[PDB]
Amino acid sequence: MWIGVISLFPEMFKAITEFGVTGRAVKHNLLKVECWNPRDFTFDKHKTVDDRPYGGGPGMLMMVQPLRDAIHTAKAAAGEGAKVIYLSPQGRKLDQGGVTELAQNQKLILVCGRYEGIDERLIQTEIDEEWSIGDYVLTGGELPAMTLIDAVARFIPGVLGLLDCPHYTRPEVLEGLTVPPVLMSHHEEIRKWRLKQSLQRTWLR
Amino acid sequence: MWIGVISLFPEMFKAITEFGVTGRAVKHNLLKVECWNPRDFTFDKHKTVDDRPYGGGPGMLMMVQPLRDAIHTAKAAAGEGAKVIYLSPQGRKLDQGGVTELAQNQKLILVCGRYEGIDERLIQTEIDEEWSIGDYVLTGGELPAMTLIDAVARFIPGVLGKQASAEEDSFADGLLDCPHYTRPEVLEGLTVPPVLMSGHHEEIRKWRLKQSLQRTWLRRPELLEGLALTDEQRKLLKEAQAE
Ligand SMILES: O=C(NCc1ccc(CNCc2ncc[nH]2)cc1)c1csc2nc[nH]c(=O)c12
Ligand SMILES: O=C(NCc1ccc(CNCc2ncc[nH]2)cc1)c1csc2nc[nH]c(=O)c12
Repeated sequence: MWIGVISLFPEMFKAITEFGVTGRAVKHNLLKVECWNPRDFTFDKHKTVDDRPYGGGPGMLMMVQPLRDAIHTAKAAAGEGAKVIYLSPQGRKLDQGGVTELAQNQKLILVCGRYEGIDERLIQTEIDEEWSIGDYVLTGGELPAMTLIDAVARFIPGVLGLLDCPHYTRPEVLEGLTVPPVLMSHHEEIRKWRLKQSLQRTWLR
Repeated sequence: MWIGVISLFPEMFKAITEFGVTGRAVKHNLLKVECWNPRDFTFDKHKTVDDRPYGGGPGMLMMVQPLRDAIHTAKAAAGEGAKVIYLSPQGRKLDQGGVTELAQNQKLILVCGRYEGIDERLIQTEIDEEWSIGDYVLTGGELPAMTLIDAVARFIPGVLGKQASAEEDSFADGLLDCPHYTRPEVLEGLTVPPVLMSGHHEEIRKWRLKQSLQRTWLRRPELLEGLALTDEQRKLLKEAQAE
């Protein structure tokens, strides 16, 4: 799988490409993540990446020209069939069904916004889909993009409905707490199944 | 605010401490994030961090001794009053109400797990709360912990600079945001809605509010279920629905 990323902080993506299961996927050439920074597409001395909203009010938007140019460079690296995803608080809320759908794509381009977001017309001209990772306020689209990468990477071949029952490992006595004698005795898929149901009944419905 | 982290991949947290809003909060001593790795608390040549579950079945659990020792080192650095959060796929699902609650803590310890998780007794003896960031499967607790840090850091006074505080900004949190536009005037032949160029503040506010209501209704109608609307919002939503 190939993933293109547009971000003002591309170095954040080292958390994905250098470590753990995604890092191992990168090392084994099962996953490739390439980043482009709108800052690198600026023409002015101050490398301006923000711009004022028409209609006023507080907040800024991503400046159109550096952002659009970075997207175009990612699209040229991707080639045909790359789906362009805008990480947005106004997007479809990610769940495992959404992850399964997004993981059918061999190529993705993930656009990360800063400030109050991006010009509405850029959504029409450049974006295929908008996605949120949850109903909470973040400072940008980078942690959502990284979260999406990790979730979809699990679907790449070679990379790898109730509340779980409690699980125990060594020692037998931990802070005076003992392991249920049943585990250590059989199977008996319950008490494991019975505890999984008991925990589901007493805590979440 | 001080945040202690337990993780097998502590270098991932540089994405938070070295960049953007959280990075500037670190540089300005408004936020401090310290990481401890259970692999640094191992005694064996192979630095073993996993262990077999009693009763068998598939999967491994994090080994108790290196994990608990790392938690204890974070607790000793924290001092009194630190709430210990375990990031887990079955914990309380994070939302803005949960963020606001978590943001009241001056000190937090975030425990990230790998494998199938941690020994039940460790939850009982070392963990205060369990939290999830969404109904999707991830490879570990690190991206959830970083997501939690970013969300709560917005509540630290001075982190949002001279702009409105997270509290003041929350006063409009119920609905999705309206579309926004910046230069150029014409982008691929597409123009900016004329009301935004009018300099008529109330007309702009009412257009943005009507758009916000229409977008919330079409994309996330569940957000409207548990929402008290003003007379104006009710009248505008009806207009957008009739158009
Ligand atoms: O870009 C992202 N966040 C930056 C961001 C956050 C909020 C606003 C709107 N601020 C105006 C306001 N004040 C009160 C109500 N509305 C604009 C931009 C993001 C991408 S995916 C995702 N998934 C979950 N959460 C996220 O924040 C994200
Ligand atoms: O630690 C986390 N994830 C790792 C993880 C995911 C699933 C399972 C269940 N094992 C099932 C299984 N066993 C064998 C095959 N499949 C265990 C651990 C996590 C922390 S907060 C969060 N919030 C949202 N999503 C997340 O994944 C998380």
